Formats: sequence, structure tokens, C-alpha cells
Amino acid sequence: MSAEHVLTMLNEHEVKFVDLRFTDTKGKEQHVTIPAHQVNAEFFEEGKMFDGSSIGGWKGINESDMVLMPDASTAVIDPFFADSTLIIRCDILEPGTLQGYDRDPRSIAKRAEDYLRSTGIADTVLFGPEPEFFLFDDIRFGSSISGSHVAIDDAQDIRSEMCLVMEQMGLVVEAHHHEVATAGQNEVATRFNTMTKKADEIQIYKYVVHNVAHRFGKTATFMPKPMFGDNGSGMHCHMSLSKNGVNLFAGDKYAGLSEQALYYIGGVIKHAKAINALANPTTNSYKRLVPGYEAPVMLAYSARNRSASIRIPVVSSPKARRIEVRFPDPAANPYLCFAALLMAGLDGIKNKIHPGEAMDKNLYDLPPEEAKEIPQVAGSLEEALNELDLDREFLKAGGVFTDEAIDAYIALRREEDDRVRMTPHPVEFELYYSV
Amino acid sequence: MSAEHVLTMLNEHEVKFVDLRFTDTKGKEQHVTIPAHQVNAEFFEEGKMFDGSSIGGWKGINESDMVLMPDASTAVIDPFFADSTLIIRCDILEPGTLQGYDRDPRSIAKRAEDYLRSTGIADTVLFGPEPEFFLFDDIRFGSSISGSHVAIDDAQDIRSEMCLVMEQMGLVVEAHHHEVATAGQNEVATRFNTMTKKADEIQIYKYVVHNVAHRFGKTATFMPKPMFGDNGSGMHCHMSLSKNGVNLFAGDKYAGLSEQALYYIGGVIKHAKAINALANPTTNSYKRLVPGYEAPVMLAYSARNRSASIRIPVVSSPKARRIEVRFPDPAANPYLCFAALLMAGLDGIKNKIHPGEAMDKNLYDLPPEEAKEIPQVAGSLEEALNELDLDREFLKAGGVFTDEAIDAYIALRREEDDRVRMTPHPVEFELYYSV
Amino acid sequence: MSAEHVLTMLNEHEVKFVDLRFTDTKGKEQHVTIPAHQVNAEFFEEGKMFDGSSIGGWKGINESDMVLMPDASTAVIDPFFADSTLIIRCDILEPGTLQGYDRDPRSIAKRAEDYLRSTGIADTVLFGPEPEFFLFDDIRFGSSISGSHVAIDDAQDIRSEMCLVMEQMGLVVEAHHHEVATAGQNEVATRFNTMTKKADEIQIYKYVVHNVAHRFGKTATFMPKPMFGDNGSGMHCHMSLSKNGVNLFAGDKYAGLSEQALYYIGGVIKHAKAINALANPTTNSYKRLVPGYEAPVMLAYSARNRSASIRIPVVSSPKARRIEVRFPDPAANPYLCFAALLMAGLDGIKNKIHPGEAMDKNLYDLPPEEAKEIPQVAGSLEEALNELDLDREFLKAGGVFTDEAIDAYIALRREEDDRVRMTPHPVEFELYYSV
Ligand code: NI
Ligand code: NI
Ligand code: NI
Ligand code: NI
Ligand code: NI
Ligand code: NI
Repeated sequence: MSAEHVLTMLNEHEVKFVDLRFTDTKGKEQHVTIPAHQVNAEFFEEGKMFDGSSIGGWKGINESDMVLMPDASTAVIDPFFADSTLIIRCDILEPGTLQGYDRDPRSIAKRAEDYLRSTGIADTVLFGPEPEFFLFDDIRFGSSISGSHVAIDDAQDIRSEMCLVMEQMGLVVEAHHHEVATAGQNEVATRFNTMTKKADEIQIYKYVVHNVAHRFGKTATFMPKPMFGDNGSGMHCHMSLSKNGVNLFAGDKYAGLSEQALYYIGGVIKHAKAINALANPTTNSYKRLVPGYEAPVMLAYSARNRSASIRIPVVSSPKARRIEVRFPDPAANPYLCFAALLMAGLDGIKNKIHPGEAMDKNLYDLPPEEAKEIPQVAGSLEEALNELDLDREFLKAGGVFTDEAIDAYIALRREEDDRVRMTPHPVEFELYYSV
Repeated sequence: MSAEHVLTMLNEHEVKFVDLRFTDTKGKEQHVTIPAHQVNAEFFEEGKMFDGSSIGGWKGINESDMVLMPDASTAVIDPFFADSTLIIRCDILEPGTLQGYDRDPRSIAKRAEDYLRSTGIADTVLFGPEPEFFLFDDIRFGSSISGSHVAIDDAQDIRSEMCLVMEQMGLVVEAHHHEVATAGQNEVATRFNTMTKKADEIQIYKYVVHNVAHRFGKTATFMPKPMFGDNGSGMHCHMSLSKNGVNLFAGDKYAGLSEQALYYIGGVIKHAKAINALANPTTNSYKRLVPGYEAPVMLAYSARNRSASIRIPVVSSPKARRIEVRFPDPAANPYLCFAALLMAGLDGIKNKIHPGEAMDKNLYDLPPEEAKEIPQVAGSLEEALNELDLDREFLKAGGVFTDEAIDAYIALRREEDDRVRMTPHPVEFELYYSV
Repeated sequence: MSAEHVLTMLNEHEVKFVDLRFTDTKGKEQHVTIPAHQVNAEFFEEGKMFDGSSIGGWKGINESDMVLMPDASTAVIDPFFADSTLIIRCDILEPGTLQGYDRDPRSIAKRAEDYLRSTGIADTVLFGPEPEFFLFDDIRFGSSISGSHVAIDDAQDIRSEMCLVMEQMGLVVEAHHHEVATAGQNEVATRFNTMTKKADEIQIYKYVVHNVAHRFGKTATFMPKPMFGDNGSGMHCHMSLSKNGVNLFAGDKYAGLSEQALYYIGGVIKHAKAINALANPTTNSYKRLVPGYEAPVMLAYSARNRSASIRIPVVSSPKARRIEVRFPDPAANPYLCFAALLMAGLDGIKNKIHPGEAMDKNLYDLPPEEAKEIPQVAGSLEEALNELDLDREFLKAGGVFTDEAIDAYIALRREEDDRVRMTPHPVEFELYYSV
């Protein structure tokens, strides 16, 4: 899809505004709105000058402005704006060299895919994530200097009309798994795409979910553990690799899974805590990664066991042979999370890392001399951030991740880890006020 | 003080009830009230049969009842009870062998002092702690399945009458440091005693503080960090060792401190995380042990620096030469905390452990190649508990701490660590609800 | 009705979503919504992969996913959904063998009918149930750790428009018995069908009743005893057997009832407590099965007496000769309840079990030596579950009921029986608080 069709869309729909959208390192979606008459054919080869004071690494204290370069293939009319608006996802570029910014998640995902095609291991990667959310009727939260409080108060029309709006915005939905045990938790299934296209689709997914919940007087949250004792929100990711139109993950070994797939799983397992720094970036994210029942915390693979973090779905077709990693949560930044998973898999393929043996029939039942032995995902955000700081190397292959970008990301996550670490919590008043 | 004087006190004061008090492993103070006519001369050589279903290690699923053996030298009239009551602190003994229970904090402190006298290093140990508390006008807290909340709402008569009641109950008070910056925080200074006598005095201290605050319609808390950003409650402990009436901590080295004292500091520094498991037993306790200004988190000693955890007070008398460790908090169990500190010091003296060099002029200012190098106290309760589980050895010298007692203590602390770990906190709703 | 007509219905009505519905062992109706463009001709020969974490036996801890295979003959447009939805009832199949799941109520009902046709006793079975419900204006209930509470606050338009919506959804209604004594209690009469078709119709019946009551701001409940002293909700079931188009229940014996019918009644009477485990599955269900007036608790048959649980309606046509069993309640799972009744009748026919003699003129008036003699239905849910555990055999004939399915059902019922058993009830506070 080119720019000429975008101008044709502008004239066709009588678009008044164009909303240029990009993503922080935090994953939040930033936008600049320009009038539709400011969009010309030349606008797609210079972009728009932008002031980079966005939170995170973009708050670099030496530098000048950045460039918003739109991707014309991502244009879609916004369903929620009263004045007809055309949404375009943009990359952040350095104004001089006109190259992708080092601290741009979308540019990093594009670099990861380019490095994939460069190494010759595969031609493309297919990602299907399963982001789950919570729908609540109401919620009030706050934390002043004299205390804290939170209070959450828990239809088919909302779910169906979410699916309708998602299909308006170019997503191909194919199910909707409302859950009656742990009521409130929903998940819409969508079709697989490549890495950066699927990350853009996740951003659209969250946008639609939030706004449709708003219009029905509800509140949706993609927060990994919004509520005590009830099951948390996860985002399982199915990965496949394709070269010239055939799976590299289809083979003859365990559960019909190929040798390259086994090294992919080995690479994911080895770096899973550095990955956890990016796939599980919040402190809330580790209140659902606690050892127990149905918790994706054991770093091993099994088609049968459902305590293993890496699952191998059984499909009656060799053309659909993928691996599902289950520890990521929907609070991740899709670009950074997906790039981290891809690079871990590529480092596993490159170094012939063997995962080991399938943990078919060994759940959290605490085997006498195996519960401690099996690798686990990070236990807290500090541990994941420290392991990322130590294990930068697999992210730096091919120049996808800069040391400066990783440093800025880690500092930005730490300034929230510390705010959580130093406030006193009401459960500690319940337990330790008298003590 | 003997039992005959206790019976004389019963007849003299017209005592109606006798309140036998002991301490959990959690540090909470348990009691059994018996009528004064049940107290005879024989009562002081059989004790009282007790059902040991108290929380913690005392909930042992094989065993029968325990024996409450009173210490007649700890008898004191209760100021707060309408019907004249005589308080007596008791030890928990095994009914058959009639020996101190292995999971009894008071028995463990007595064993630690007996091991001190046995090793011949010193004859007695003097402990002076400085427990600080917060006085609030009101507080409401809670945590249901649909949220959490806490709300704290912040005179000379209360402080003075606390000191009066403490001197009624045998404590020798000598100051009262109300603090105007960080209003609400108080601390009463008292005179030094030996380990187990000082721990009993800390229990009396907390009892008096809580009840006097109750009667004035206030709420006192010995909780290490009850309130955000304001300075937390600590319990600095001054240790001295005496043999035949002279300090072993008085010498000619740094700040007039002796060689035995230097090995004591070395032993405290080496085991400071296993100690932290006992001196800093709550998860709240590590919201005040965060690196920063005036935080006793650097494991080093200095008479001048006040970022070092171990201070060496300057006193114009060789007869008062002590070391102050500043990381313990008032939520500790005085018996277990003091026994842990004493045993760490004794292991340092026994193994000639040298602390190193004084960190006189190096605060938290982050030296280029020293902030990471210097040992730190544990960063979380899980880390402290794991280090205790790994570093049992110094606690087991002389049989003071049993493996079974340590295991029960660690499990009892973990069941609260986990409850804190798995609830979602309102600050995480502030930070991650939209994310 | 085939799949081609279902695709034609999709195109004709402009259906946007397809709602695939199945039933728990608890009887609750579960659903998965897929977009209408995901429904193709091939979709009706592979089904949809489903995650079987549904409550009950489906929570089996070894197994992988299940298959939702739709029944194209059950397709009906949903009247209550804003976005046009097509409802299809589905069976749960094992993905490999592609056979009916052992713990699937609908598959069990299909197996029961297949076993009926296999044994050669009859060709088809006609079931007509009479489910009664309560319409309330409002209700609030709850049970916390500090108490419990319930409060129920009690037109022709609602009843008529229920009948209209039921006839929209393929049901053939033929009456509506609002009751003025015991106001609030309603019942819609519908036409007889075969077992599994009638069970599907009961599910539609409950769905329509609940949602139509919702839209008028009411609350309908199929709960056997929602209110004290007033008459409870039952579900009388008329059974008939047909072979080559003629009743096997039409004959010349008592009330024009045939010999095969008499053995059917004998088989129902013999196993009536194992049946009660399935037809009366709640603890509430035995607050209406209490001996007294108009209570269907005496295990005997009579055309005249209305204290007998099994009635023989008098019809002026040999083509309508059926037996009515009156103990089942609308909280039953229609598939399991109907399969249990059919298998009890078939075991009675197979073993030539004679019911005995009609109890024409013997009500609950307590005959001197007959009130104790006559068999009774189970007195509590525990007794019914124990009798089911002991009397599995008649359910296992022909492989309809698996031991594993029965075990899972019993455990799932017990986990609710125990929750009811261990909470204290407000009537026990009225009676025993002072005592
Ligand atoms: Ni168009
Ligand atoms: Ni999944
Ligand atoms: Ni005296
Ligand atoms: Ni001090
Ligand atoms: Ni039609
Ligand atoms: Ni009837």
C-alpha cells in the first residue's frame, strides 16, 4: 500500500484530520493530530518534525527534534472520533541521517526482522499473541501521603461490538473467550501476522478494547494481576518461522517439531530472564508469575503439561507447527517483547543451544529433587532488570538493540520499580501494624 | 529475686490475678491469667501446663503440652488492669525433661548468654536498644477481595505519662526524643542491661507504649515504615562486652576501640544478611532499608559517617565503649534479634574476622568504584530468608539455635512474605492500570 | 436439517456472529462466539478447538483440548442479542478419536438413546417435562465471613411475551399456568419430544425465561425452594416409549397401562435414590422433598392419589399413555436427569422388575404400619450421592455412563454440599444462639 492510495482515501472519506501515532518505550501510544490539508504527497518523504520530550529514552539531554515518518500501509479511519480522522502509524527517525531512531520500539522491531532476513535462518516470522483483559464496571484508586486505596467493582453486546470495531480497523478476529470462572476476564483471538504487523495490531487491539469499554460505561485493563487470588491476565505468544513458504518448526522430533524449532526453544529458555525484563516489565507482572497451579513459570517445554512456560500445541497440519511461550503479559511493549523473543530464538538457533528434554508429566507437584533444579523465570522486576543488564549480548546481535537504548529502558523501568518499592502497602498494615 | 518475695507481693498488694506472659517466634506477647490463689510456693517449681497451639513453630504436629515456668524476678503489677494483676514472664519448657523449649525465643536468648559465658570470651553482654514508634490520632486499614485501603491521621502529657508508667514497671527511662521534623515519631531512651533482661524490658516498653496511647485515644505503632517518604522507625542496638567488670570493647585502635571489638564488628558485618532475617523480619522493614540519605544500609563502621550501618559512638569514658548497629527495626523479636547479633559477634571474635577499614568520609554519594563494592544489607525479605537458610551455621554454635527452630521460623516468615507478594497494591493501580 | 441450510441461513439473515453452546455437568450453559465468516462448510466436520477448563469433570488434570462439533439442526437466531447471532448447540468430542466425550451431558443423552434403540426394547422415547419457575421483582443475597442475608421482593405481558419468544426459538408452547395461590410461580407447557431434543428445548426454555424476566426488570429462578413455606418448584416428567409408532405403555392393566410400562415404573422406583442424585442435585432440592401435603415423596404409583411420586395421567386416547414422575426439580441437568430416568426404566424392563401395587387411596395420613414401609426418595443430598456411588450399575449398562464421569459428577456435587454443610445459617441463630 502506497501514499497515493492514502491521498485517495483522504479525498474519498472526506477526512478532516490525520492522527500520527507512535509508541513509547513504555508501550504507551503517543499521537500528533494534523489537519488533512497538511498531508500532501511530499509529506510521506519528509515526515513531520517532532519535539522528543516523551518519557523514557526519548528524553535525551543533548539532542534536537526527531522526524515522524508515516507508514502509509497502516492508514485506517478512527471509529471513535466525531470528526473523521485517519490514523497512520509512524516511525521516529533521526532528522539528519533519516534513519530509524535507536530508542524507537517500532524501529527496533523492524531491525529485528531485517536481521532475521539477513542471517538467512528464515525468511519471515509469524507471531500470534493472545492478550487477555479485564472488564470492570467501576474502579477507584489512589495513593496520597496519608494512605492508599483501591476498589474494583466487577455483556455479550460489549464483546461482539468490540469484535466488530476490531474488524473495522483491519484486524481479523476469529473468537471471543469470555470466561465464567474468574468472571470479568475476556480475550479476543485474532489471526497470525509477522512481527511488526502483529505489534501494530496489538496496539489497535488495546485501543479498541479501551474505547469500546469506555462507551459502554466500563473499564478494561490489560494489567497482569488486577485482582487478588483470581487468575491473572497473560499474553501467550505463538512463534513460527518460515523460509520460502514452509515452516522451519515442522519436523519429526517431539510432537512433530523440527530441530531448528528445538534450538529456538533452547534459546528462549536460556535467556528467559533477560526476556522477562521486556515481556514482564511491571512489578504487578510478577504477582501472576508465582509458582503454583496453572502458572507459566517452569522454563521447559511440553505438549501435555500445562505448568511448563513453553507449550507445543498439537495441530492436525504440518503447515501450522508453532511454539507457544506463556509467561509474557499484556503490559509488555509488543515491539520490544517480540523483538526480544525473536532474538533469543535466533541466538538459540545460531549457537545450536539444545533445550534438553520435554517435561511431559512433571507439574508444580514439587518433585523431591527437581523443583529447585528446573530453571524458573525471574522472581521480581529487579531480578529481571539485573539479568537484562548482565545479559545484553543476545539483544545486540546485528545492532538491533543499542547499549544506550537498553540503558535508557532499564532506567525508565527502575524509576517505577523504586516507587513501588518505597511505598507502604495496606497488606503490610494488616500484617505488621501491631508487630 | 526469689519466689518467697513474690508470694509476699501477692499478699501485700492484694493481688487477685497473675498474668503469665511469654513471647511467640513472631514476637507477639501471649498470656494466661490464673487466680492469685492458684499461685503457691510449689507453682514456681512445676509451672503451668499449657496447650501449645500458638502460631509458628509451636504448632508442631506431633507433640503434647508445654510447661510455663515463671521467672519470679520478672514480677510486676500491671498498671492498666482494673483488677490488681501481677505480671510474670515465663519460659516454655518441655514437660518431661523440664528443659527450655527449642522454639522458645526467651530460652534461645538464655542459651545465647550461657554460650557466651561458656566460651570464655566475656562474662556478660550489655545491650541498649533505641526503639522508635509512631503516634497517630487515627488509622483505618483493610484489604478485601475487591480492593485495599489505608488512611492514617496524625502531646507532652502522653510522652511524660508513658515515661511515668515505664518507670512504674521497672524500666529506667532517661530521655524522650520527640521529633518535630517527621512529626509523630517518638523514642524513649532507657538504661542498658544484659541481653535477656533488656529484651524483657523491650516487651514492657512496647506494652506500655501501646496501652498509654490507647488511653489517650491515639495509636502507637512500632512498624518500620508506616508512612510514605517520611523517615522510618528503627531500633539501633548498642553492644558492649564485659569480663570481670571491664569492657572488652575499650582499647587503643580506631576511636579508642579494642581488637576484640573489631572482630565483633567483623562478625556482625559478615553475617549481616542472616542477621537481617531476624532483625528485619517484615517486608515493611525493607522499605526503610533503601539506599539513600541517612539509611543504615552500608555494611561498614565509622565514628563520623552516618551512612554506615555500624556506628562507633564517641564517649568521654573508657568504661562506656560500645558499638551501635543501626539496621534493626522495632518489629524484630528482641530475643531472636539480640541472640543473632550476639552470635554473629561471637563468631567474628572466634574466627578472628577482621572488618576491614573504617568508611569515615564515604556517604551514599556513589563513589565511582565503591558503591557496588561495599557489602549491603539484604534488599528484600526473601533474600534475607534465603541467606538465613544458607548461613545457619553461626546461629547453631553451642546449640543455641536448632535447625528445626530455624526452619519453623523461616516457614512462618514466608507465609507472610507470600501474602504480601501476591496481593495487588494501589500504587500498581496508579502506575499500571492503563499500561 | 443439514449444514448447507445453515450457511443459507447465515447469508439470509445477515448473521454476524455464531454462538456455539454446550452444557456443563452442573447444567450451566457455556458458549463460544465466533464471527460468522469463520463458519464454512468445513467447519461442520472439524468443529472448533476448545480449552476444557470448565468446572467439573472437564477440569481433568492430564488432558489436552476438546472439540466443539456443532449440531446444524439446532441452529436458531438469538432474540436478545443486538448483533444478529445464530445459536448452535455443540457436542464435546475427543480430538483424536473424534468421539463423544465421556463427561459430556449431551453425549451421554445421545448414548442413552442409542442404547435404547440398541436393546430393541423400543424405538424412541418421548419426554415431556413441566419446569416451573418463580418470578420476583427483586432479590439480594450474600454470605460473608461475618454473616449472611437474603431478601426476596415478589404480569400477563411478561408471560405472554415469554411464550412468544419461546415460539420464536422453535419451542411449541401450549399453555401458561400462572398460579395465584403461591403467587410468583409460573410454568409454561410445551409439546413432547424425544430425550435429547427435549433437553435442548429445556435449555432454550430456561434461557428465554431468564432473559425475558431480565428485560422487564424481574428475576426468574428455577430453584426448587426459593421461599419458605410456599410451594416449591418442580419438574414433572412424562415418559412414553414407542416402537414402530405405537406406545409400549398402552395396555389393559391398571389405568390402561401396559406390562412393559409396569416394569418401567418398577425400575424407576427401585433406583429412585440414585436417580435423585441426578434429578435432585442441589441441597435446596430436598427442602421441597419433605414428607407432607402434595409432596412427591412416596415411591409408588397411582392415578388417583397425589402423594405418590409417580402419577399415571388419565387420557381419553390410547395413543397418549405415559407415566409422570414428579420428584425431579428444574435445577437438574436435563441430559443427565433424563438419561438416568431412561436407564432406570430400561433396567426395570430388562429385569422384569414389578413395581408392586397401586397406592390409590393412601396419602401422607400416616397409616399405622405403612408410613415407614413404603420406599421414600432420598432425604438429603449426601444420601442421594452415597446411593449413586453404591448403585452405579444401572447407569453403566451399554457404556452410557462411565465410572470416571460418575466420579467427577459426585465430587463436583460434594464440593457444594460441603460448602452448604459448613456454613452457619440464620435460623440456627434464631434457635440456638441463646442455647
Ligand atoms: Ni477506501
Ligand atoms: Ni494459549
Ligand atoms: Ni517488692
Ligand atoms: Ni542511635
Ligand atoms: Ni430461514
Ligand atoms: Ni404435572
